[PDB]
Amino acid sequence: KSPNRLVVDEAINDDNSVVSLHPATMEKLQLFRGDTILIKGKKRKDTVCIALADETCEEPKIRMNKVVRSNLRVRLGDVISVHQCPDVKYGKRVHILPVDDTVEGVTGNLFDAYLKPYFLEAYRPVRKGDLFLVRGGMRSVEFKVIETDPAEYCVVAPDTEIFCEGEPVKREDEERLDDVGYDDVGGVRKQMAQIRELVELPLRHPQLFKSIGVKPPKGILLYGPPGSGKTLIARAVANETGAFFFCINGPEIMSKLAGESESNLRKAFEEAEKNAPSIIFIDEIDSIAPKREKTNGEVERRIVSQLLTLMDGLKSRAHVIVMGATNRPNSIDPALRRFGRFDREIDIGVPDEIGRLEVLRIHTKNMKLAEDVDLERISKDTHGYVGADLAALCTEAALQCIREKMDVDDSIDAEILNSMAVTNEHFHTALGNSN
Amino acid sequence: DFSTAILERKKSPNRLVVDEAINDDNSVVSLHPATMEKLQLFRGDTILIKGKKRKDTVCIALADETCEEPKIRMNKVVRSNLRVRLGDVISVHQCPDVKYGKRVHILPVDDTVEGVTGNLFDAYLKPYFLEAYRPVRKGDLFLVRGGMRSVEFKVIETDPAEYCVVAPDTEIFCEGEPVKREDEERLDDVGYDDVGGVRKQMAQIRELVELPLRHPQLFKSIGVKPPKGILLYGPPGSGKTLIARAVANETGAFFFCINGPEIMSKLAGESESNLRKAFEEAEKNAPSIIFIDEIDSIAPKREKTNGEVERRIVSQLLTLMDGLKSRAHVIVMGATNRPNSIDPALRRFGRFDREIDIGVPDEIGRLEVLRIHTKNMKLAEDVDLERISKDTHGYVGADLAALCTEAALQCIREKMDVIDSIDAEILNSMAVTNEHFHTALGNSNPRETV
Amino acid sequence: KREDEERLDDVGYDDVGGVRKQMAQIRELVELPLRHPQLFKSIGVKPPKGILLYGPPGSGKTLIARAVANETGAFFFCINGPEIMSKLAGESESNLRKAFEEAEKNAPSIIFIDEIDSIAPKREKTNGEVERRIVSQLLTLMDGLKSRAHVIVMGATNRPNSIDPALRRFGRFDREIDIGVPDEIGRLEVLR
Amino acid sequence: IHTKNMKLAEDVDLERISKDTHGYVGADLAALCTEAALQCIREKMDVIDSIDAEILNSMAVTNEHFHTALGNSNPRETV
Ligand SMILES: Nc1ncnc2c1ncn2[C@@H]1O[C@H](COP(=O)(O)OP(=O)(O)O)[C@@H](O)[C@H]1O
Ligand SMILES: Nc1ncnc2c1ncn2[C@@H]1O[C@H](COP(=O)(O)OP(=O)(O)O)[C@@H](O)[C@H]1O
Ligand SMILES: Nc1ncnc2c1ncn2[C@@H]1O[C@H](COP(=O)(O)OP(=O)(O)O)[C@@H](O)[C@H]1O
Repeated sequence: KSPNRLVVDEAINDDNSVVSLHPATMEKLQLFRGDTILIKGKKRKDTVCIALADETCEEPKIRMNKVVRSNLRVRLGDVISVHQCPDVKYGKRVHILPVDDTVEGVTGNLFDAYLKPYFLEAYRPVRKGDLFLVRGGMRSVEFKVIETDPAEYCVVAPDTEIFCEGEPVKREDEERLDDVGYDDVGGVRKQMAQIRELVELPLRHPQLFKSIGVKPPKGILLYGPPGSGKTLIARAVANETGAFFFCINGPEIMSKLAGESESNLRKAFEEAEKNAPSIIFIDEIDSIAPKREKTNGEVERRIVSQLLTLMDGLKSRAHVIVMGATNRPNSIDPALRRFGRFDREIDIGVPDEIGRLEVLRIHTKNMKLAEDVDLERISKDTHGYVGADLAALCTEAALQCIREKMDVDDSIDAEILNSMAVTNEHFHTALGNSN
Repeated sequence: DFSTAILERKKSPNRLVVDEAINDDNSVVSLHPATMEKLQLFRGDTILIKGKKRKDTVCIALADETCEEPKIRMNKVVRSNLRVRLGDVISVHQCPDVKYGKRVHILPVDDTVEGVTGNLFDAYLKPYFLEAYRPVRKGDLFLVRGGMRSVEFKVIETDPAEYCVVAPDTEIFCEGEPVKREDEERLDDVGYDDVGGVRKQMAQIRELVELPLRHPQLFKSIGVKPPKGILLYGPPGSGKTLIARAVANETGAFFFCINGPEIMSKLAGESESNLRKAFEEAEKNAPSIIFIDEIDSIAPKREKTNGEVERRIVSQLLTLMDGLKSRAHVIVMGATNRPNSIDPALRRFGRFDREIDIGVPDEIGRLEVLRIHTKNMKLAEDVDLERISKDTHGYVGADLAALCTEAALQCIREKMDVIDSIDAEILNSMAVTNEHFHTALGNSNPRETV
Repeated sequence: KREDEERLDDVGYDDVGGVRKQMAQIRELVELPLRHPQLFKSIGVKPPKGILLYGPPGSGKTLIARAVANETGAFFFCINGPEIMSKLAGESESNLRKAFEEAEKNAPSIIFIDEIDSIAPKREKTNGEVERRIVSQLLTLMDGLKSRAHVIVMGATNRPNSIDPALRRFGRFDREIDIGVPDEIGRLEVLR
Repeated sequence: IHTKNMKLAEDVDLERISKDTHGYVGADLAALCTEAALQCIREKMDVIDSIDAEILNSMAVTNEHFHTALGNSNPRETV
């Protein structure tokens, strides 16, 4: 099968049209830099991308963003086959329409706001049926390639007509491109790699441990202050693995009646086993299962014990990974840290200057920023900030930009939103109104 | 415009509606002779059909005067191999490059071969392809019947590549560990072809459910609110649960099953919490079908309610039905063998508006049911399913289904002595005789007045 | 002292008289699922689960059940109508579940529900709220039981017409055996 | 009342329907209109996908659609 069969790895550069390969691999497959290649994925889907040389890319691997991955019906770690296509001719005309659930509330023409600066002197390969994401104007719009001339695939050149007449397309059997991924979690590089190593094998290759006599981890405890991205990391891991995501919420369980909280707790574990490979995320795990001395309620002790037995009763053959999250690790019941329950513990602290800059880049993706904007300087100033603190600073600087730039019905055009830039003055005003 | 001309010309005689097959063959699709004349296709010709999720298959096209001009008759296997359902639109295309197979690699699906032993080729694939010249496409899944069960197989590879016709000179490779099921439902799942003796009742249910469940966005433009609740009536074992599962599978609707005793077995308050959560899940995963089995266990008449918390559950069901909107895309199906014991408040407009009576099957209807539960069975020439239907007067669907399973066991005991454990090639060879059906009739436990 | 061998005085088919035809019927239904349980894994045929034994008190319904279990080597769990109904509210259903759970764990098994009319009587004869909760618990336990579990449930009652009709449904108590009063020949067998 | 937003054919006789629908209440008659409306949607419109306003406003419910709705309906006064 080798060498055309390669392993799917993360992209350094987020471009919907570019895939990165090792220069020795491209030499073996006789592909030059800038050449358009045809990649074949799962569910009989395929796409066309620009192949680029990368020394940091592993020889048997391929670097590609979430858009390329979704268009190939693959996930990180899966295998695709790269093929060369000489039929790649420039586009005469392409029919592109948006996805209705990504244009809710959006007004004006989407060509001048999104598609025009997207394809401009980029010479993007385009294949019929593909879906791509364009960022700008405080949001991101998903677009489907309805038709291409010449048929099946073409390169969108400056002489290519981009036809956009028609009602937005409805979503079909393919997940949102705006869904949480590893590219949306910043400042936790080491912690993310640790979690990924523990979960990727049991969730991506569950049948593998049927042959091996090794039982993998079940429970993971995420530690860290509120808004440090514990919920985010869990959703990111579940989306990136294709694992079924069930979310248990500490207060949600504890708000229910006596007996109803237990019934909900067992039904949550039951559903995860049924839809496995799964990830059970217990948010605010200290609401349920706190220390024996701290809580004195009779039915409360019954819930802590219910959680422990549900963890014990869970088998490695069930293919369910339970993720607990708390900002109070020392308030949590020590019986949960037992072997067979929450064996491993990951501490997601406060992000450093570098980590904060990463987080700031994430929540400015769909935002037009001025040259006067220094995200490096903001990260230098925002010392005690967590992921949510930095995310809130961006949203505040965004709505400060909306008020300051726009005056005078309430539905604002996409072309106008995409043009307004957030300044250093908007970020300074947001910093002053934040603690 | 260019792309506008493409989309508006999607009214070509090459675009047809998916209808049911009269003859159950995984390789044959039926079309109207005037449609094949328009599409320049001859009887016996192999055609390429393209469906949904960029999936396609190759079938033998056959002329049928009973087939509608804008429709196409295809079985559940062909339907699934195209990622389509009855009522959907596919496009038929000319297939002139179908060369005979050099070699095909075929493997079964694990969940269909649980407990099965011996060579699957001599038992299933060999009589399946024999002088049939079956078109075969890579990635396809098909069903083979015999030996008291049905095995699902996957087409792993074809030579020549992608598609070929399995001829007598084609090598069939079927060795290795069974494949694991991935993103595809079981071909043995209950469908309209598994429900017999209720032709008129099935057509009625289908008309009421197919539009709201297959085209839910259609009633957003139209100001017409469709039915929500349907009451199925009929004696125990008349296929009420079956019809519900068949309708849900055939529509792709999410199937949530509420069971009368299951709800009533729970504590006070737990039964209503479960009842709410059932309706909530259906709305979340809609288009959905809520099936309330033994609806008379929950919601009986106010006279028959001899409990305080019991009347609280009847009222909970009524408000859940009232609280359900057309915009939710959920159809509630209730089933009872005691229509007169059910609370009359359920029959109100906005709750259970329509009622379908699934009675006892007649001679014709019983023969249909007998054909269904002998699908995976080898029958002798001495067997006369027409004569069994003539005798089994007053038998419901379950009574006839039990008669087949008993005649099947009577055949296992009578023909097989000491094996231990049976393998597929021996199970596929043993035939159920008229003597086995006579013995099953002698030990059976099965009325209609004006 | 006894070691790894059952009592030779244990009840067997040779201890049940006057029910020749009924015994042969029960034996045909139970022997294949209980003696060859792995056989129905290859065959796509699902065998019977529930059997209702009918007959006056002291006609050997409990005896037939113990005889069948001993002769097959099946694990015998005995549920007693009054024993379940003597327990508190909630304790009766917990016991009822645990009985079905133990039988599945130690399968091939035979659950024998004696005086099945004490539990699960007709909906008219149920003059209690928690009583109707037990009838419903039994029906769902029968429905929740799979063929793959290798458990056969045997119910016994002297009042077949007082029993809830929902038990006779396909998937619960599919087959019914009437063990009447023995005739001259049958009585001589019992006397021997 | 329940044909207000519906295009009706000249072949439609609401006077004759009222003559036949003896023992029908308000809801029974309202359901007969909605059923005749759906019977018209299925019979007139083939494959669209989703219908637009100018085409919906043009399709007329016929006496045949009301006859078909009457045939599948589920509807007494003594001294
Ligand atoms: N590392 C991070 N990178 C990006 N966004 C972050 C990060 N940490 C927190 N956020 C954002 O802050 C918000 C609140 O954090 P959340 O997901 O609830 O985690 P936690 O459980 O630690 O509070 C979310 O919208 C999340 O996207
Ligand atoms: N109309 C029928 N056609 C074919 N098989 C039937 C039919 N009715 C019943 N059966 C068979 O007998 C069984 C009877 O169970 P069920 O569908 O629950 O009946 P009901 O819900 O009417 O009590 C079904 O599972 C099916 O295998
Ligand atoms: N058919 C029979 N043959 C022999 N002894 C019998 C028979 N029926 C009853 N007996 C004896 O009388 C007793 C009656 O009890 P039992 O088996 O519980 O009857 P049932 O369950 O029908 O009420 C048995 O323990 C057994 O010793």
